[PDB]
Amino acid sequence: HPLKTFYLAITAGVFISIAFVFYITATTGTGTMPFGMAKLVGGICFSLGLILCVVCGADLFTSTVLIVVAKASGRITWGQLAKNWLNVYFGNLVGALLFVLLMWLSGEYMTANGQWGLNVLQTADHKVHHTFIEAVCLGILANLMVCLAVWMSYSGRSLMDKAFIMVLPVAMFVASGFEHSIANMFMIPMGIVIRDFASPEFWTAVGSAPENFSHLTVMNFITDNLIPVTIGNIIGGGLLVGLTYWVIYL
Amino acid sequence: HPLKTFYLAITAGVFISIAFVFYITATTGTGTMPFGMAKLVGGICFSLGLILCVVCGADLFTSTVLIVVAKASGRITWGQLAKNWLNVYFGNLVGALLFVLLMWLSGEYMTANGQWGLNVLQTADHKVHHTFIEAVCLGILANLMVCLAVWMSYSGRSLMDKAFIMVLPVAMFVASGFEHSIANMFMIPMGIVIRDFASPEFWTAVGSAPENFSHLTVMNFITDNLIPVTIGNIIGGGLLVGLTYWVIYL
Amino acid sequence: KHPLKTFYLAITAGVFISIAFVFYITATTGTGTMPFGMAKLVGGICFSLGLILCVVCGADLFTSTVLIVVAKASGRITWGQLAKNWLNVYFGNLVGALLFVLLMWLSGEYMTANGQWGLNVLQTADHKVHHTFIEAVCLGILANLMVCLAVWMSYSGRSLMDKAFIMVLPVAMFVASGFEHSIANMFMIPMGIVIRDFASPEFWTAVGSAPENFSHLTVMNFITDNLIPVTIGNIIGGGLLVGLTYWVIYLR
Amino acid sequence: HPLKTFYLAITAGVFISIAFVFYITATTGTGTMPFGMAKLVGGICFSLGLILCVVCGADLFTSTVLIVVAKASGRITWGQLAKNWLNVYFGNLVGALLFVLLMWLSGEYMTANGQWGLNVLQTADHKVHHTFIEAVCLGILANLMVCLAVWMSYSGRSLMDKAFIMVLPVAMFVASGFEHSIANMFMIPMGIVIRDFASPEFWTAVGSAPENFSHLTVMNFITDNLIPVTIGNIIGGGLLVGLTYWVIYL
Amino acid sequence: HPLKTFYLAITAGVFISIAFVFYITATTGTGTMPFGMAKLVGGICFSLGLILCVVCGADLFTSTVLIVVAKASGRITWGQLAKNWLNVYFGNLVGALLFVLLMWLSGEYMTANGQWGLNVLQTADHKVHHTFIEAVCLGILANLMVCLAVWMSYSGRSLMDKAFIMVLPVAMFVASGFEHSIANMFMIPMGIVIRDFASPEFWTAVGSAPENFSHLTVMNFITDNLIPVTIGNIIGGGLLVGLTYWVIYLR
Repeated sequence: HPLKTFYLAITAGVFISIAFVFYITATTGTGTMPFGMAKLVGGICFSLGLILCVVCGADLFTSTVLIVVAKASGRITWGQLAKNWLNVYFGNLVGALLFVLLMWLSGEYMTANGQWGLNVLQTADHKVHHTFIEAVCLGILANLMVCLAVWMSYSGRSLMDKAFIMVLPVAMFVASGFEHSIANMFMIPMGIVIRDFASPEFWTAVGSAPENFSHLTVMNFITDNLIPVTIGNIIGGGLLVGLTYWVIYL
Repeated sequence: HPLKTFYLAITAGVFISIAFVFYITATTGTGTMPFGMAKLVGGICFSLGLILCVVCGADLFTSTVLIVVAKASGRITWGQLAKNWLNVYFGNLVGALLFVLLMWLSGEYMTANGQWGLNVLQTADHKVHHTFIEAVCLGILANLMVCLAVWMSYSGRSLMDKAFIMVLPVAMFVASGFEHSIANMFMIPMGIVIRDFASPEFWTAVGSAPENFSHLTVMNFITDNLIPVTIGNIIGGGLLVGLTYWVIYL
Repeated sequence: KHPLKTFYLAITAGVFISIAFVFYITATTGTGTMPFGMAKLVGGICFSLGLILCVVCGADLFTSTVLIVVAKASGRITWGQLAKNWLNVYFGNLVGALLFVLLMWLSGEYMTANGQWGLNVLQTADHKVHHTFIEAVCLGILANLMVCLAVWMSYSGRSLMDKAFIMVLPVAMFVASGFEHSIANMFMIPMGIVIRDFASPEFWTAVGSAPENFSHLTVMNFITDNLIPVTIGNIIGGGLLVGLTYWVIYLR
Repeated sequence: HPLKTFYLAITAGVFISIAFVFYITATTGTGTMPFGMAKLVGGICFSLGLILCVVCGADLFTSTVLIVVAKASGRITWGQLAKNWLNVYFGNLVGALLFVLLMWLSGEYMTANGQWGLNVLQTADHKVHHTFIEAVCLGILANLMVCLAVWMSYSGRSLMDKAFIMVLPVAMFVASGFEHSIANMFMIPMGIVIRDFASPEFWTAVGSAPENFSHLTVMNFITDNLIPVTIGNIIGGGLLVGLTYWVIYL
Repeated sequence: HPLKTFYLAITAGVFISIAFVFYITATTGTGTMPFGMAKLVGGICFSLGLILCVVCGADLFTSTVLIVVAKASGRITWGQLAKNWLNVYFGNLVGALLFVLLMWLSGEYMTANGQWGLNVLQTADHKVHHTFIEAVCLGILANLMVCLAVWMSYSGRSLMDKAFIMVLPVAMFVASGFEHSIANMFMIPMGIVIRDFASPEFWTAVGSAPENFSHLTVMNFITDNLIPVTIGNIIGGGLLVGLTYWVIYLR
């Protein structure tokens, strides 16, 4: 049902924001840690987002592309196969924005004397510094792992089976910083809010200023991550789709 | 039976205190370690409490809200969902206060040359220094992960699935330090008891003193934490139930 | 029940709990650049191997099963006709821990990691006798709570996976939180004592310490300042769970 | 169909490239860290590529030797069993090169502040630094572990069983750094792309120069790594056939 | 089938050598790490060998000893039993030796700038330094835990159970430094080969001289370690044999 899908898409937006919150939380205070392993533990923590999404059934942009193809044995028609994408997309964003608001209200950016807020500003910052092609390609790369993770999940029967199997694929595109439109729908707007609203005690604790993140604003988010990344994402999904259809009608 | 529910509430209060002690113990001496990792491991250890609770049938204030609604097929009025709430709540409390007690008689505060008891004091102090809205939102975010853990658990094959699916949603809320009213029923009174009743050799070890924790009276506990945290908790359950109503409604 | 069989299952539990503690000492050997909680966690997780040994091989650990033992026969089994057993199992567990002390000594393992291993034993044993009677009982209560809960939660077990990987958290937690368990002690403290009373001069010198740093590691100390109050707290760790269980139950 | 199988081999080629990217990411920034621990953890990350392959039904050169023996129940032919190697091998290669391109365009070679690209250079190089004999022996060793890993995997039930039983055997050959021709197909050429097309800003940022990594070329890769490593790989498969053959045979 | 046994025995030989190699790899350059943490982890790694053995049906000397005793069902008379251990033993051994040669030809003692090969060296040099009493006691402790591991393995439903169960009991016999005759059959000889054939570049890079490892000789491996560890190993097998026997033999 259209409205049902919108609400479950809102839910995914929240699920993915929880994923990123856990990741930021885990990687916060790890300047001394080897970059690989800080990012690794962050990715492993990020997978709560997909274990959640799946185990709970929640529509997340393109995530279940291949499940949907397999629930037709690749003999169903396409309008029927990819209708709601835009409604899901919008539901995802709504969910992520809402969660950002809550997260802001919780005053958590000051966790660890601001280091939490800083991990957000640096993460969200880095993400808005992508050349259109690099961002598309990181978007391709990211949704590759997401779709494959979800896909592999379907063979899993127990709770243990579905979770302990997606952890690796999620941790990999995360700990590699591949770009995912929906995760960034929380992360980048979050770097915005914090940059554009953090008190002086923050900036002072963390030693820094909005100057350092002159790039975190809505306009940049949209044109320098969200757009190229989302595309790359549809390419990642449409790709698995493609290989799917040949392996099947062969 | 009303009184049986009360004993199971008391049991949850106890299981949750077990969880918070394990957490304190994991994180003791982690000023040297990176904030994330220390808190991640803490939260993970803390999940033993929510595992005990579920896999043992203890009643933890509001944890099961989604299940009760699911079973009741969606047809249940709020007064009907809420009758036991106050009974569970207070049974939880007696359980947690009782645990504070045994925990104290065991003389655990001196563990690690005062560093343990000190872990308690710092952890609890930090909680009463919360702005009312921050505390509500932390309470909301706590109960989101709690209900979702219980819910993901509700449909597990193995005992393994039932328990270990919950580990991550728990660890994430405890690593981010969201506020669970009932786990605070142990952490904060445990602090205050140490504050009000610790031996001076203790203060000589930790190099510190009671004035440093002026905000650890019971009144500060209740007004500066327990009240807004319980509120936010309930809101967190209300939002999942409401979400439920959309997808049990459509 | 059957005399010799229960006795050997008991001994075996003593060896299983001793193995638990050894693995703990080994995991937590040399812990400097390491926070207290983290080393104790990793060691305690290492520790649960022992209780997994007991539950999966059916060895008889003093009180570990309390909830099952009363809730099977339905209390349909009388006081003394229930006590004779525990005393037996207990003495068994001890024989086991003790034999394992002998072996772990003959093995010359206290010299492992250049004395550090055996020193780890020394310190870990030193700690356990500096408990006030009350504290030590309360810790006996706390330790057996976790153990019976771990075992208890073990019965819900589906797979081997379920029956084992569930007990790990309640064991690691009781153990890394420093709770007191009488049968584990039956190995740990005597091992501290042999090492402290027999460690070569090369040892004392390599570890950089001395007998007087552990003035308290003596048999009568162990028995009176630990084994008694911890054992008692342990029994209350059982009486507690049984009380709450039977009535939670009888509120039908 | 030769083309469905070529698609599956391409799939394994991509799968194994993803494995190696996860390994580079997991081990980027580890001088403070002990050799064995960082290699072990990169090894563990690596095995995502082989769980992907096996759980998704791809086609990795020789990986399923003992499978196509015992599964055919011994009723299978040498010649009309090994003729496809050529096709699978080429398909693996195209998977490899294609991912090199994607990872190049993604601008990942700069992620982690240049140390991603540096890690690739150091590893990719390292592999062309073996005697013919070292290369072959590392080939037997690598592929011995891969085949045993699948052989154990092809004996499991749940998703867990099928996938986890493979970790130890894979992380093992990867931490020990034994040489698998198919992994080398991504690693070495990706190092070459990075080295040649690597912007001057990159060389400047890491503090190196193409000169540092002279050994990284097509000819050396092919002749001092690829050739001997493939030979040894084949020997490790052959020896597993010989052996497992007599085993499940008598 | 006797020769089949020989092959599964050789295969355990190789299985258990892959065990020790994984171990040397996880533990190279862990000089700075807390002793117990590094060993605990190397021991988590080592269980590859034992899991490989169980899962793939390889026969590791005395490791499945409770089965070689309770299958003939105590009907397992003495001569009737000794007619096999000899075979598995020689098989394990051949397999370990072969893996030694492959590891040497791989050029591997130089990984991490000789630190890996030095790891082998020092671990070799350490096993050869025990009293007879200690070596037997530790051989007892090792095969004891391997038997408990394989034994709890038989109660396992899923593959996941067959393997993850053996992980703690093997990690423990290993992190604790207990002696398993078949695993020493690879490690001490690997140290010897390395010490006897290692390059000038190697000694020079790791900071050392062959002269630091003069205790690593074949005669020493045998009389100082293999004989007593082996005895301990048989006591860790025939011991659970004795015990278990009468346990299920009374009530």
